[PDB]
Amino acid sequence: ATLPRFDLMGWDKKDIADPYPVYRRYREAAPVHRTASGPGKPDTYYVFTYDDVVRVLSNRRLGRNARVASGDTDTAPVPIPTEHRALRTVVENWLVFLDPPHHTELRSLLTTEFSPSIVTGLRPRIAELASALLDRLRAQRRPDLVEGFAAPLPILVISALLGIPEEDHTWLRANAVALQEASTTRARDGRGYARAEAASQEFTRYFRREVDRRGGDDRDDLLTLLVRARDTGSPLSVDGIVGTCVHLLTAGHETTTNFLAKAVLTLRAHRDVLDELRTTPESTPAAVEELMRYDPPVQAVTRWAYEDIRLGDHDIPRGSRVVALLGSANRDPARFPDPDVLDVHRAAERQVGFGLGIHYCLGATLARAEAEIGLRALLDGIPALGRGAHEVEYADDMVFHGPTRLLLDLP
Ligand code: HEM
Ligand SMILES: O=C(O)c1[nH]c(C(=O)O)c(-c2c[nH]c3ccccc23)c1-c1c[nH]c2ccccc12
Ligand SMILES: O=C(O)c1[nH]c(C(=O)O)c(-c2c[nH]c3ccccc23)c1-c1c[nH]c2ccccc12
Ligand SMILES: O=C(O)c1[nH]c(C(=O)O)c(-c2c[nH]c3ccccc23)c1-c1c[nH]c2ccccc12
Repeated sequence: ATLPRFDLMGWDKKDIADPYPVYRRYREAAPVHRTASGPGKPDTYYVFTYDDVVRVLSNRRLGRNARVASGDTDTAPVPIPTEHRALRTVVENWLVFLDPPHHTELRSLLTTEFSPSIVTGLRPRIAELASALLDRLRAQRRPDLVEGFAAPLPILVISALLGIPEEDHTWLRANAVALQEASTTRARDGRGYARAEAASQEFTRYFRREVDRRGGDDRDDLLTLLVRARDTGSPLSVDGIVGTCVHLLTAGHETTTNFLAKAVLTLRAHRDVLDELRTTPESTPAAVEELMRYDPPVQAVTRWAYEDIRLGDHDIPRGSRVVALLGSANRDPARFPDPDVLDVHRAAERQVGFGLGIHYCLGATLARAEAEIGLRALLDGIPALGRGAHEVEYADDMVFHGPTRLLLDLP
């Protein structure tokens, strides 16, 4: 052989920031690579090719539950230790980790609230939010584009849909970050899990509070929608509602946050595109799409084999974990010529940054709206966005991929 075993763990900051050279070396050797774990831990098959990633997200014998895959009561349905019960409850209640029919019933109840029509009515306001955020960020000397903008924008947006207090955007953010340490490609040397556990509890109480208050002066916000469904007979527990709010809050902003932050990083490394964008704003929609293919906010998603499946050079046994490398698929030259070139005129609707299949990003249209309106705000409100120095720290995360913070030195 030539290449050693591949996994998303313990990577140095250099590779986390620019993982593409790694996906390339592996993609060129084989579309699928398998990595053995050692005990009663199942093998994992990493998919690097576009076509095979498509197959991972599409084939229905791949599911989200490792317990269903192994047919073993002992194995955890989701990747969180039993020790952490509040965390486990919250996570196994996320739509992304559900299988049909439960998954179908929930998405169905939820999708009407994120329609193209509703996103269009939201734009003028997503615009005043960004403007106000940037307005505030000039008041300070070395602004953090993440805490001061990339995070607050999508949190305030989803907070309104949910029907929660705008004033809680900082509290919401910190608990979402604490919970993120439970993500499967994190360090977790010392209390990542304990913190995520406590965060989960904070969200449980916060959201349990919100619903016992859903006999009030009755709005329409996901919360009410959710509570009214249960009250009228829908198969929904308060844990399920709680988990959904947590899922919508986290999945509803951490992704957009990373897109916005990394987009600033990408445009800075591609000044011709950045300057082209500053002068011709009609290119914004095409830029977003290409920025997404170029450096997707979500680098890896997992699935579990419910039955034997053949992919690439491998015969994946039932019970095997399967990882679709979105970032690697978006830079596969077989699908995107000159993949490392940031070209905003290429056809990129093909990119799998929003996923594919039944779990296709639920807020894609909302995400796209926050992305263009978002980076528009940055482009027009910060002339020196592409000048001067910047400092960034990437999170040790290969699922939700991006900066923990990004300070700029334009006064
Ligand atoms: C530009 C930012 C965003 C990106 C890159 C993104 C990306 C993704 C990806 C790749 C998945 C699939 C994961 C898998 O197959 O395991 C996903 C799922 C999901 N996203 Fe997004 N997302 C973004 C914004 C949003 C927003 C603003 C919301 C609004 C609440 C949202 C809600 C969801 C939900 C609910 C799911 C799970 C749906 C299901 O399992 O059927 N996302 N997202
Ligand atoms: O048990 C689960 O529900 C699970 N779900 C996932 C996932 O990523 O969806 C994992 C997992 C996360 N990282 C892994 C590496 C090798 C094998 C499994 C995993 C696991 C997992 C972690 N440790 C395990 C030990 C035995 C069986 C499954 C897992
Ligand atoms: O940690 C993982 O391995 C993972 N895998 C996925 C996936 O969808 O395959 C997620 C995940 C959870 N919500 C998501 C929204 C968009 C994209 C990915 C996710 C996650 C994930 C993100 N944050 C987490 C916190 C706790 C447990 C899992 C995740
Ligand atoms: O200049 C500041 O006030 C500052 N404050 C911090 C901080 O961490 O609070 C930094 C800084 C230094 N190294 C960092 C890495 C990631 C994020 C921020 C930094 C910096 C910083 C050092 N060099 C810079 C260049 C551009 C922007 C900020 C900084």
